[PDB]
Amino acid sequence: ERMYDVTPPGVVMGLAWTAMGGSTLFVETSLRRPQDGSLEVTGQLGEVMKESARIAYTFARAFLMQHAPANDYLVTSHIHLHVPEGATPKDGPSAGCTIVTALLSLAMGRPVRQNLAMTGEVSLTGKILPVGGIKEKTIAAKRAGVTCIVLPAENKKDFYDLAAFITEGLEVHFVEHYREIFDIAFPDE
Repeated sequence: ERMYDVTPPGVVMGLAWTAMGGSTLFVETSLRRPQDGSLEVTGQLGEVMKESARIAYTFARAFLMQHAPANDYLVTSHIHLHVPEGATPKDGPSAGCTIVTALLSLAMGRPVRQNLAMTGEVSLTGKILPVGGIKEKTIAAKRAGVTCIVLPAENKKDFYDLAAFITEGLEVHFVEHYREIFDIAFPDE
């Protein structure tokens, strides 16, 4: 199956691939000090992925300054973000939306929708950009029991290049901006 059967606040399921195939990953976040905040990052992340964490971090604060200006959690807290397993090298920008979601989930004290997974690059203003490995990611999500998958709008052709027996029985959302992801990940906000 997968590392988390049920995700608590601050944990979001993302997807990855290599030449060997696709996999699921979980972005984890946590306070490292009790309540000018900071973000510490671990998980053998490559340079491009570390930058995406910085972009996601800035965007998550801006997004929270709007959706809930009274919530200074991300602006003041000292947070640690991790992507297990600890020894596996990871890179690329396709977990940006995953990281935004983990940070907002932690700052609101609200888990995301269960059996949900996502992949997509996020820009500084929250645009969702296309990524690679749609086939492998989709197959790995299915195998892990994911019932709701979130993909960049520009990966739509990639998704429907797949045979119907792969994609049927999958609730899929194609998104252009992170706000759409927020409404799917957090339906009761």
